Amino acid sequence: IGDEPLENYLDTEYFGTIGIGTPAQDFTVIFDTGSSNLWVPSVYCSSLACSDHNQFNPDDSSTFEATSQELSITYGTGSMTGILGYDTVQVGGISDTNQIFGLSETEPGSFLYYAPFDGILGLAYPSISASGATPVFDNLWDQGLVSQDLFSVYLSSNDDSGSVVLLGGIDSSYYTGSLNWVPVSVEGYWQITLDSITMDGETIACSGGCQAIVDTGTSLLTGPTSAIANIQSDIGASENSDGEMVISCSSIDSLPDIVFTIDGVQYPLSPSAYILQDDDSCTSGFEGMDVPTSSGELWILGDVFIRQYYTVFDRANNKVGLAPVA
Repeated sequence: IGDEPLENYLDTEYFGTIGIGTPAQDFTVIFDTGSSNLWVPSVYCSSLACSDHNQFNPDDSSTFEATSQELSITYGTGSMTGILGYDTVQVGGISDTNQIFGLSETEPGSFLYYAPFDGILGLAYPSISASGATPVFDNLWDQGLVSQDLFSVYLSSNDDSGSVVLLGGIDSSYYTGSLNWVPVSVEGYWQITLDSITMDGETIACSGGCQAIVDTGTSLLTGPTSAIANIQSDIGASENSDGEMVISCSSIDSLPDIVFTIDGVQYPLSPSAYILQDDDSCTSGFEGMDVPTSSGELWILGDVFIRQYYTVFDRANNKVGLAPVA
């Protein structure tokens, strides 16, 4: 098993330290179930983000092997380009020998300047990996570095230390009751069929089944702008001058749970999960966004669902298991 602890930063990002090379150079990265590529800032990046973050130096760690394969990758927050390479990556206790990863060359857009992490570690299927680069987990299994072809995620609420990604094992005590093994839909993202979304006695959003991705690399619960406008006035949100989706925190004291039924089992999301009380006010945790070019209208069950549910992503059995935490 590998134990990779994660820093919870303002309940909006969750990242961990991995070390690349021998001797280990040190990097912060998100562990993202919505991408499959690992990259680095390298020393050949002159972008603003790159003056701001730890940069890998190929020259100084003795096990790297260079490649002439390039890596361009577009995401929702912006884009980056780099070159691939092989080095040992120390992750959660395991020395993943000869892992291919990206050394970035450019990283535009100020998102990545302000972002507290250096790079990205993707945990979804190799299908979505640009350049066909072998994703970390896949490379741990191909080497037998793990006993079980599954990894489990724990994500803390309230800014407490303790979120972890158990590489190759499940920690039974992190959840109450039993796991419920839901099947995947398309093998690329951790995509599953959502049967409905109900407020109180009546369905408000998936009246015919919707498709959802289970995604640690996003803070909010997102669905399409249509269904979402519909949830926003239901919970009582309004537009603020700035653009914020404002709600009164009193609503936590008076609003009922929303229920997402995934493959038979009803999973509730309480108001203290989907309405955030921040240093500013209370805003909704539902965000409008429309799905990217190569896929059909995705719902993203982000950090606001994961925090409340122990999730296991079983590669061996192509299933996701879910259980109420604690």
